[PDB]
Amino acid sequence: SELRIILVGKTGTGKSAAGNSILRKQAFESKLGSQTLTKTCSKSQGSWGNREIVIIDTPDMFSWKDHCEALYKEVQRCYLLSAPGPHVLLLVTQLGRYTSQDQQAAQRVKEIFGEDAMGHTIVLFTHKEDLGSLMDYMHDSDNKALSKLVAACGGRICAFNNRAEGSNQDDQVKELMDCIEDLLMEKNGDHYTNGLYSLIQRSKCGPV
Ligand SMILES: Nc1nc2c(ncn2[C@@H]2O[C@H](COP(=O)(O)OP(=O)(O)OP(=O)(O)O)[C@@H](O)[C@H]2O)c(=O)[nH]1
Ligand SMILES: [Mg+2]
Repeated sequence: SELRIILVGKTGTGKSAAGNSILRKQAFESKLGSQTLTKTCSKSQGSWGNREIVIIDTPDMFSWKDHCEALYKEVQRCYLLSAPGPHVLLLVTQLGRYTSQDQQAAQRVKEIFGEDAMGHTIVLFTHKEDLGSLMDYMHDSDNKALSKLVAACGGRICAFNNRAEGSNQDDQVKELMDCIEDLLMEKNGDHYTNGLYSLIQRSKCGPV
């Protein structure tokens, strides 16, 4: 009954904060500061409905240049923590701040997870409070790069205010879970997979 989610995207967009919003607890270190905080992948979990939500937070692996002390190692850690594959890649972006570095992050997502990764990706917009409606912003946006990203993700978008509490927090998480359910329906309940994921899964069952 696991539902596995990997938080991906540019550094500082509110990845760790989003994981915290979803799990409704302080699972991942998140705070104000100009430098990158998350330096290693982390895993946490919680229940929602009748599924165990499993979330993998990520360091700055999606930057164009290597900004990791051990990039290859952290990618491997990400794979091992999410095996046999994520149900969702949550591509975290800050609303009104989709830059070339965000475009780079999306390319790095495809490099690390495969050219088909976008098919299991949902675009999460953080800083929702900075808005009208999310749909209205999208239509009014002349950010062509962002429109391409959203189209590549089949129009699957959701907005969070990571500082949301109580009922507001609930509603936004409900919205995300609705998005996830719709994606899972489209994919016949399957998680994302690729050759490295299947290789890990086979290795784990051991020599015969
Ligand atoms: N107001 C507001 N602040 C946010 C939102 N999302 C994240 N933040 C803040 O932005 C700061 C950075 O958040 P993080 O959770 O560390 O973001 P991150 O993407 O994990 O950052 P790195 O691990 O450094 O790459 C924190 O102070 C958060 O409280 C949001 O939706 N609204
Ligand atoms: Mg973080």
